[PDB]
Amino acid sequence: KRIGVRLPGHQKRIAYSLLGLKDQV
Repeated sequence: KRIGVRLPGHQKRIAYSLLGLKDQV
């Protein structure tokens, strides 16, 4: 399990928090 660099971080929570309200307003 030494491969986790391809996981979500803080930049994803933003792209999902914006498109989630900007699309589901």
